[PDB]
Amino acid sequence: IELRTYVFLDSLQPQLAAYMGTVSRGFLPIPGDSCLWMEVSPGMAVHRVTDIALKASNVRLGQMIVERAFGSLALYHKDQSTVLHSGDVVLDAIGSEVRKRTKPSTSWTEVICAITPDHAVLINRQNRSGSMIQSGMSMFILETEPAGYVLKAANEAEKSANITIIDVKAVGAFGRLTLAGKEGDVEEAAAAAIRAIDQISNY
Amino acid sequence: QVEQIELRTYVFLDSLQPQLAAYMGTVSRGFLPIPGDSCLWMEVSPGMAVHRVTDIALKASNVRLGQMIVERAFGSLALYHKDQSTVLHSGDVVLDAIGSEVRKRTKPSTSWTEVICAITPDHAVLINRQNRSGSMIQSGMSMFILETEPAGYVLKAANEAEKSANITIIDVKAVGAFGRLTLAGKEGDVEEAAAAAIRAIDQIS
Amino acid sequence: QVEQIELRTYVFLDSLQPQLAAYMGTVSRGFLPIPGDSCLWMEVSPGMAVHRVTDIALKASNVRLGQMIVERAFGSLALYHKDQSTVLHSGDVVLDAIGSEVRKRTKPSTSWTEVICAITPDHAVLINRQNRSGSMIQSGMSMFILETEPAGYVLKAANEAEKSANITIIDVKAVGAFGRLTLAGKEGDVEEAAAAAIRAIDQIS
Amino acid sequence: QVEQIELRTYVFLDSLQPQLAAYMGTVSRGFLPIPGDSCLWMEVSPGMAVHRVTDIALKASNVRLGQMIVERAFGSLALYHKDQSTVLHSGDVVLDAIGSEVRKRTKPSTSWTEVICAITPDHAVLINRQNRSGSMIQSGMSMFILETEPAGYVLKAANEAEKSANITIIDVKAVGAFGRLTLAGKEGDVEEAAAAAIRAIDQIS
Amino acid sequence: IELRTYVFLDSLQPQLAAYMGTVSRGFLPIPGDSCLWMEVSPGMAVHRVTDIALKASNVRLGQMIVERAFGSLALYHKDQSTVLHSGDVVLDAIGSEVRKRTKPSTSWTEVICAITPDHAVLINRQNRSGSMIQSGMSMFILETEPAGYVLKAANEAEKSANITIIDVKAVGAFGRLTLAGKEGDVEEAAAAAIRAIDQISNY
Amino acid sequence: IELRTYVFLDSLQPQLAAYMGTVSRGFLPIPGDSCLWMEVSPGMAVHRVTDIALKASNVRLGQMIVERAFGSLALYHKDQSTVLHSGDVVLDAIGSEVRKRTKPSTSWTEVICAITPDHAVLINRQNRSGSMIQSGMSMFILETEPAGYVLKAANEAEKSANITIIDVKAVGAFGRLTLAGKEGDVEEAAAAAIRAIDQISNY
Repeated sequence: IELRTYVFLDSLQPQLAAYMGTVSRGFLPIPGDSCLWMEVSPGMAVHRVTDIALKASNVRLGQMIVERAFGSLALYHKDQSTVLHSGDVVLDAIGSEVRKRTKPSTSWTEVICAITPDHAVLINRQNRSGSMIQSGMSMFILETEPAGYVLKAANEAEKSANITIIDVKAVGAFGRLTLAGKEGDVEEAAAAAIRAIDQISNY
Repeated sequence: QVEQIELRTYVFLDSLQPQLAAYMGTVSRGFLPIPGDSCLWMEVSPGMAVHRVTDIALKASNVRLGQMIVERAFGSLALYHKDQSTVLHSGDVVLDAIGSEVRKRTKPSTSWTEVICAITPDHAVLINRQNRSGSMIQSGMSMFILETEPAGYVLKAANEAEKSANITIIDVKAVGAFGRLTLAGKEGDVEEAAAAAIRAIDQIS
Repeated sequence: QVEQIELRTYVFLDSLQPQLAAYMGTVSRGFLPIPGDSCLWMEVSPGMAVHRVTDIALKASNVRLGQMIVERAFGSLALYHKDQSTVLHSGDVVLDAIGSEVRKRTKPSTSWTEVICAITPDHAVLINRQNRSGSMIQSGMSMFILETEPAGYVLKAANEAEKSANITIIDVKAVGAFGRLTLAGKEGDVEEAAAAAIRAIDQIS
Repeated sequence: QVEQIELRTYVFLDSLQPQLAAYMGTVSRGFLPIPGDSCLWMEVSPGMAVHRVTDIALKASNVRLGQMIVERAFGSLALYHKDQSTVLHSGDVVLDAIGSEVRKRTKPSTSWTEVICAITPDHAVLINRQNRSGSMIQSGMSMFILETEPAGYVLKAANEAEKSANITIIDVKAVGAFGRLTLAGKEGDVEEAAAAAIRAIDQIS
Repeated sequence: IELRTYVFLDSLQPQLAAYMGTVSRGFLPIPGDSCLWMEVSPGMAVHRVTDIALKASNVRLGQMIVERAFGSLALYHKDQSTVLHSGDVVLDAIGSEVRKRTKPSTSWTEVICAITPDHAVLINRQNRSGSMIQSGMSMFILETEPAGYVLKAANEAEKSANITIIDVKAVGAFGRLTLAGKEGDVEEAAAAAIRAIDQISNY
Repeated sequence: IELRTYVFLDSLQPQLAAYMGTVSRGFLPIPGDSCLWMEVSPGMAVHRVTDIALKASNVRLGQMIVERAFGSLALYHKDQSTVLHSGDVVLDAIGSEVRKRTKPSTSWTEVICAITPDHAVLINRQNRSGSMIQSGMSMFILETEPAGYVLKAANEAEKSANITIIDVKAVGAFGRLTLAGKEGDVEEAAAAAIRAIDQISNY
């Protein structure tokens, strides 16, 4: 069982936790809670991995995707120590470490300004779990592989600017991140999302 | 016949605010509105008697059918257009046909209104997983709620409240037994949006 | 007990027409009907008292449970079978058990009926995005609508109207507070299907 | 104001049984319960007046908001916690705020109750395709049903019935006009779970 | 940004516009309106492409699919000129033309007659946005790559016969088209759908 | 048209038929009925295959998946003869036989015991059409290719033990099977599911 992804979030920002509070089909997150995202292979082995992590401590399970190529899942708990413990118990159980993860890589990233009404409606109707985007409101879009690392980009984005979380897809082969706001805030938050990706790209 | 067609709601909006415009475009089944467009909501009973009210409003104007839906018992629609005179003209014709006027409407009966300060984390994430088509709500954030009946009247309070303060539209359900309007933001910011919503319903009685 | 079991609807169809057969198979949760099959719709209250009515109809016949569902307040079912005598036999047994007969049913109260000629383009596409399980409607096309109560009675008008003219079944919702029946086609073709639907409900009073 | 807030349901469960615990976690929109956790269901009207009842229960205790939802007309919630005293403490505070007590609740009016032995194959598979969030039902299997009002009271009968016998929870819908509770198992096993459910509702009158 | 698909429809036939009026998660079509379908790569670049097209003229946005392999979208407007202008502004913005599109190709096509009741129900229940098919009613099925060109086949089909639009999948790597009616109308409409595909296959 | 999968079930066990009674978007199964699952290629050819099978006898159609890689479908009828006849009429129509099917192969299989509450909720909420799993309840998970053969494993599992059917995914490139119960019943049913797979692996 190899480690394809591994991303720890010190503290879920307000809008970040609120978003994953919507999508999560299990235990719900809260602002301040630590989070642990992990993809592995085979994907069916994520059931065994879910058992171990929950057996290790008081961590809770929020998400659990199970494909054949790989399986993802997220853990929540206010205390960073509790979540990090279960995380290191899973790796020490599958002969793996944090750096054995697959290095992230950006494939697309841009800032479209003054979005039109029509564009905003399709952004708001097609599988959106974030907030509403308005016309005249810029937007930052990002794609990454492995997909999990998009969460790291979203947490630093809000932590470093006043923008609006519109959507955060972290499940699958690739990921997606949509933000919005005045061009100033969106460009300062966009450069912060990519900077967060460059940190993992240097391990 | 055309006399048994009750007129639950009849609200007009001179100009759709940004948030309420993008929200309507998200939850509507008709043609999406463009921010600043005039609107004309209308609810009636029997539920599917809105088919004649729609046919008349469209035949008699250049307005687009922004919304049409037949609730369990009732049925509502919404007409959009940039020209105010165009929207209102549609309403004039439909009123002449069914034999009615503006003041023959079911006046807004506010069934609930309050403001909860510092919404707990649990309370917040719960509202987010509530078939939410608007924006998210956050913990520590103050919230304002306004239930009414008919449901189509909270559309007016949602608009004039947004004009008054830069709040966050969580959900504006104007179709159903009751119309529920939920906002959010900072305590002071929400107390201003709330007052604006009170007069919206109170200036119709 | 078995006496408090109201009998909202009790309609029988000698033979399911093509369009109404494929439509029922699309929206039903039971075994799909084959065109030409006999049907027996039954609505009751309390909502989930239909469990005993179903158990009896199946135990006492070779009929298949084509539909069973418990609406918010009410609950309906549908029995299918090629043999007419088989379907009717099920109904005979269930009536003996609950202590009732054919004429102890809630007679159809038509709450709305009309025909709109040349449906505008906006009005048409709107009806298409209305949780539509039937066929599409087109602009310029004429439409006929028939709301009633109980809802299970528009199933009879939908069938006999289809027999009368080659129209287009948009939606036949027989479950709910009200039963809504929507057709379409050419003006003259729809005026014939409409008349047939009027007598379907009027020959039950 | 706080006086117009009707108290439809007010049930407490000392300990959530296995099946009813995993089921609640499946259909709830809040924080999932852990088997053995105390619960406190509460329904009110107007529908979205549950926002103040929730805010108070959470502010005044360490309980998690297991559920919150605004039905068409009503609105319910559920508080979970391992400590019984913690859950009950939340209820004490909310009662003091709205000006009410335990015995000012809308007593359970059982609208339907029965037991169907040897459920036919058609009847079974039909219940399975009924927006089912619980376990499956099988043919030949005996079933027990219990509809009531308010709907939030079948949560008590579902728990004490599960304690009495090792049955199968099909569906426990506590939100809506009516509360429907469906079980299953062997004839004798179900007749014991049924009796336990009768006293659950009858010891509240 | 390469052009994978490009298909302009002179005038949406009655049943065609009615179908895309249902599926579209944005602005709705109308009989007579012109339509412009376009797939490109990367798929995330379709957001930038949506911005440009809507900025070019009074065209409206009806659909917008966004994958990683490629991104699709549809534009509507009564006037053919308005839609064609925005279309040529997008290509001149991404260094591309109409003929640089990927040539269509059929992988499957047949006419099954006298469909059975059971078959019709699964056709009507499994993700159908068209009209109902009846038993005793023939059926034409078609598959194409790129997927977008299936719209060109559907528009000519109804324009050349009296059949029934049952479904039209144009999003993804491949497309699908289901028709129905008396064998005569379905075979005359089927040969017209394939003929429309052969026109693009000769560019 | 090649045969990718072929699996005949003598008699749908109680919980098996009850499960496929939920998922099937067509005619519904019943305990005792025989079932016939078949995947082929191209997937669009499954429409032609559906027509033939239903034309051959009184068999009914319950499922019909139609991809491009391959198309699946299931047939139901109390009498084993009726279902087997239509099955052999389809193969004799596409120049194929039972043994020309693709041999099954296991990629994953384990028994996790004493599942935790959090794990059970995500198992119960994420696309489950079976029954509820409880905490303290073991679980058997299996994956197979071709996907169709998972049904053969589920039928023998219940037929050979007292467990709980939680989910049975048989559509797609691969399949999945989730069971639960006391470790004793789950391990005796797990060894029976794999044994059923080994029978087809020896043809």
